[PDB]
Amino acid sequence: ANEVIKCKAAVAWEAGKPLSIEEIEVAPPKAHEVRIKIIATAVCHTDAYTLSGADPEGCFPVILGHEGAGIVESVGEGVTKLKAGDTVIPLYIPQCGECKFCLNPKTNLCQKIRVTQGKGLMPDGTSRFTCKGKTILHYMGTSTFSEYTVVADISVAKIDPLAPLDKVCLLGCGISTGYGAAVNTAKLEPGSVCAVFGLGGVGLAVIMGCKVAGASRIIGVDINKDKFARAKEFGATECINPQDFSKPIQEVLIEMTDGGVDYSFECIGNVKVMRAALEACHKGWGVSVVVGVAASGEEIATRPFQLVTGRTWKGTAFGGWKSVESVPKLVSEYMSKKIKVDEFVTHNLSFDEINKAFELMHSGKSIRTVVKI
Amino acid sequence: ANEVIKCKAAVAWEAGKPLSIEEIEVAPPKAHEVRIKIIATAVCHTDAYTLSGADPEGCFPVILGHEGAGIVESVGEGVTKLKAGDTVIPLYIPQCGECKFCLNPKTNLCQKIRVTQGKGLMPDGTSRFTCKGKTILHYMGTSTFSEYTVVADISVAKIDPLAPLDKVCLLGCGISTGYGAAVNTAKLEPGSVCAVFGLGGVGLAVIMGCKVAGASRIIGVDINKDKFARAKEFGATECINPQDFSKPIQEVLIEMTDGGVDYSFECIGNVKVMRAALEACHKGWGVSVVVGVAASGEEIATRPFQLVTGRTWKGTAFGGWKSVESVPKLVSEYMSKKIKVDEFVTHNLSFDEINKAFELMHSGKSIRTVVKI
Ligand SMILES: Nc1ncnc2c1ncn2[C@@H]1O[C@H](COP(=O)(O)OP(=O)(O)OC[C@H]2O[C@@H](O)[C@H](O)[C@@H]2O)[C@@H](O)[C@H]1O
Ligand SMILES: Nc1ncnc2c1ncn2[C@@H]1O[C@H](COP(=O)(O)OP(=O)(O)OC[C@H]2O[C@@H](O)[C@H](O)[C@@H]2O)[C@@H](O)[C@H]1O
Ligand SMILES: [K+]
Ligand SMILES: [K+]
Ligand SMILES: [Zn+2]
Ligand SMILES: [Zn+2]
Ligand SMILES: [Zn+2]
Ligand SMILES: [Zn+2]
Repeated sequence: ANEVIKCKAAVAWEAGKPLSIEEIEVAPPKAHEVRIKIIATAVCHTDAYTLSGADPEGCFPVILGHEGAGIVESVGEGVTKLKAGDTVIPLYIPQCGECKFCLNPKTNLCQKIRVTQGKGLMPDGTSRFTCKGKTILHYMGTSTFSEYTVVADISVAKIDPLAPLDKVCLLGCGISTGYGAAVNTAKLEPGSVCAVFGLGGVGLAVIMGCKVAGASRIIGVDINKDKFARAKEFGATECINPQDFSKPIQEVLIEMTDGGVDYSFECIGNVKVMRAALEACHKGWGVSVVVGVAASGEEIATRPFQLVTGRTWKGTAFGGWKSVESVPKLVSEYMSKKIKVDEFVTHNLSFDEINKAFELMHSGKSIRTVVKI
Repeated sequence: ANEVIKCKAAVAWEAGKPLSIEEIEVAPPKAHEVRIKIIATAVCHTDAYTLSGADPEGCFPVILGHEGAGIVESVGEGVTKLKAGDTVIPLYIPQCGECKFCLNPKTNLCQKIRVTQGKGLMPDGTSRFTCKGKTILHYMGTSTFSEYTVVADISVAKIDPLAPLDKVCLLGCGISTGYGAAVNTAKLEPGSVCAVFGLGGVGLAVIMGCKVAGASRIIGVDINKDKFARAKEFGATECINPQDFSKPIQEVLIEMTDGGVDYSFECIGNVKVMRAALEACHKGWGVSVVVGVAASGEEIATRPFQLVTGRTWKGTAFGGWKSVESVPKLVSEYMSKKIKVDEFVTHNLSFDEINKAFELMHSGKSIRTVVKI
């Protein structure tokens, strides 16, 4: 039978402190739950933002991490589509396939377990993690910063058994989000002129998507010129630094493109840049997609004239991919060389030095750091 | 040859004052211009906005009016598609069919004569109107508040010769804008759940379009309950007054539709209602279209979370209709009973009583007042 597992995990006891490598207990999977052995995980801005304690609904203690890949260790009662040994990727955006959202082709925002997940609990209202006599909360329904995690059975994508887990764990968030922003949300046409604000993993993934879509011109924008080289390798036709111009960035872009871009993507989470991205779009048909997540309370603004004269403001979550059915296909596209994943890995670390992954992010010297469990 | 015409026109000598019926002179049409005998014209909120003096672009003296219908009196050199006697509708949104906007299927914002039109001048940089020795400016390239006006040849739609001009003049702006917002900008699908903010002529046209598109639910919203009766006649399934609730209107709509509407349309020009219209949209796939024109300087705002979680913000100008080719089609749809026009006329006045149309508009007692020249 499925026994409690004693393993290692990176616990965040409180905000503003480095993660603590602890020995924890992981309970067996209950009905419709899946226990996964995490093989590799990466760190994302979102993990750091929750860890900083600036996130309103961020609670502690908690096991963070939402970019991972592993193998099913055991399944709970009623689970038949998955079994021990299956190669998988945990999903923070699930796909029950039955709610009004899953049934609507225009969205991927399954709401089946959103409430419990937001509270760091499994669908039944409890947590499977414990450490030193204390209950530890789940995070984004994945909690990949542990040798073993338990997730709702609708939060699992079964992928190619041959996929390199130390690479595809990145499809758990960043790459998929940016790529999907281009092909699912924007659905840009061949020849499109694009502008991408923010050249981190998300922005690079957007560029990658724009290239797959056949974009003619792809202008990368970042205040950190060190990000330009890789952006060009991904397909950016040119890059510009807002700091190099006295005029607002939207004015610069409008001048460069004789009117503005056909599509702009904000991959930073800065409301001021979001406005610039919208205003940088061409009159009549320009479309701007918000991909970055802004701090709570902050709002975007512009003059309605911008919309009346043809521009559209959109946003995306996990690139609009219906998770369970898309992630496996994304893995296959990587396996077949249609999209890149390896090029996103700039650093590799062992589980014990996971905190170094956070240092690297604050330093601005990394795209994605893969942590080997 | 074509001589100078001495006729009457409603001149706006200065901001904040009523219009004055004056004896003016209308010069003959120059190359690529068309002189039109106006038979009927209506008054629109935009005309009042400019007359008030609040319009940063408003210049005086000027002959306002952009909702009209008439007969071609004469044409200038180089004009062959039009001739004396043709039944027409002046267009504030022209269609040269050659600029980058006209060539793009995604917009109707022809820019060929925008500069001169914004200055109240014909394409050659001069005005065809004079009164008591003074130059009188054109307005929105149409100046329909005159027995005779001169417009650019690309600002003319030739229509069905049997069309009643005292009715189709309304297709010059209001009806076309609202109808188009639904079928062109929103492109709502059959069964869609919609909300229309503002039940004036524009909102009624939106409702009309939603019904043609096969919406399952059309919720009209207006603080003036006297507008509900006609809204229901146009197809509204129910009407609500924001004043009858203590919660923000978006919360009311969300609760009424189990999540929000599929499509919302703001037909008021109120930035606060614009935000509410967006937020009243369903998570994941809701789309809000701004149709009303907000006062200069004001801006719309919301939390980017609204977009990231699936909502889309759009806007429209003259319903997205490429003017020259669309208006004749709209007249034909009216003649065949596909769309309504007569139902928008609530009042009729003589030219000398034109100022009463403005009074009726501000009193909130009318939808559209048709002025017989
Ligand atoms: N004002 C700015 N203008 C242009 N670029 C900027 C600006 N401010 C920051 N940037 C650049 O934005 C980039 C952000 O990339 P990352 O921090 O590495 O984050 P990433 O993983 O790519 O995701 C970014 C955003 O998208 C969301 O999906 C994610 O949660 C975060 O909100 C960095 O290169 C940063 O220099
Ligand atoms: N806060 C509000 N909430 C709901 N309805 C409102 C509100 N404020 C005003 N209204 C209603 O909005 C309606 C506006 O209709 P009209 O004044 O008759 O204007 P209309 O011709 O329909 O055009 C409206 C708008 O569209 C624009 O493009 C046009 O220039 C104007 O900005 C009126 O019925 C008014 O009662
Ligand atoms: K598109
Ligand atoms: K649509
Ligand atoms: Zn679902
Ligand atoms: Zn993430
Ligand atoms: Zn044109
Ligand atoms: Zn108008």
